[PDB]
Amino acid sequence: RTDCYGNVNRIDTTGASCKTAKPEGLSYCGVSASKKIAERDLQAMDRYKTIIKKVGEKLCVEPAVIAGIISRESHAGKVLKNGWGDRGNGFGLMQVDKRSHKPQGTWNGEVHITQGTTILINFIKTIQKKFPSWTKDQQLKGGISAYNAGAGNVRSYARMDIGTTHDDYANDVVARAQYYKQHGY
Ligand SMILES: CC(=O)N[C@@H]1[C@@H](O)[C@H](O[C@@H]2O[C@H](CO)[C@@H](O[C@@H]3O[C@H](CO)[C@@H](O)[C@H](O)[C@H]3NC(C)=O)[C@H](O)[C@H]2NC(C)=O)[C@@H](CO)O[C@H]1O
Repeated sequence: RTDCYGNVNRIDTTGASCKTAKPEGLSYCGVSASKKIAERDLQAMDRYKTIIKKVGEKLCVEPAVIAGIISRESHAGKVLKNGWGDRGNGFGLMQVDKRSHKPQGTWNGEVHITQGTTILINFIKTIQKKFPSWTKDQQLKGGISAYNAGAGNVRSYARMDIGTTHDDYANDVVARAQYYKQHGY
């Protein structure tokens, strides 16, 4: 149903780096920070809950992972202008990069969420093949990290996030996702 690629609750995470936390206005970093940020985005996220859940269910991926990606990428739309990110390259709640993929659908609809989730799954699969001695949950983590920096950037479990934005991509997303999971996603 939603567990084909792993369980976010089983992933170890160090959460948000200070590089992510601070700019968000917090004085502390880590797991708790990730969760506070996620909490600040819950109300806006809730506008898309049904759709997020629908896509998760359809593609067999945890909706909480989608929500965590959305929170990190666009704060659930809050920081977008007609769906575009600040540099004009990313489009939608999930910020599909126009330079690498032609964006499909409206910025906050099911088509877009599907496209973004598809890209994530493809990265999960790449990682599965690349590191077949890892546990599924570990592969999920790797996949999320690749979403940001590409699969080539994942060369190990321990340092996968070095090189992603703020050097904490997946660790942050996973922590955000753990919060969502607790809120019915
Ligand atoms: C400057 C900033 O950090 N910009 C970010 C974007 O890079 C990022 O989008 C993702 O970028 C990576 C690296 O371009 C894309 O990887 C490519 O993915 C395809 C498979 O989808 C693979 O064929 C390519 O070889 C691979 N390229 C490389 C260099 O490895 C990836 O597709 C992008 N993900 C999305 C969803 O478009 C966005 C999103 O996290 O964040 C910006 O910060």
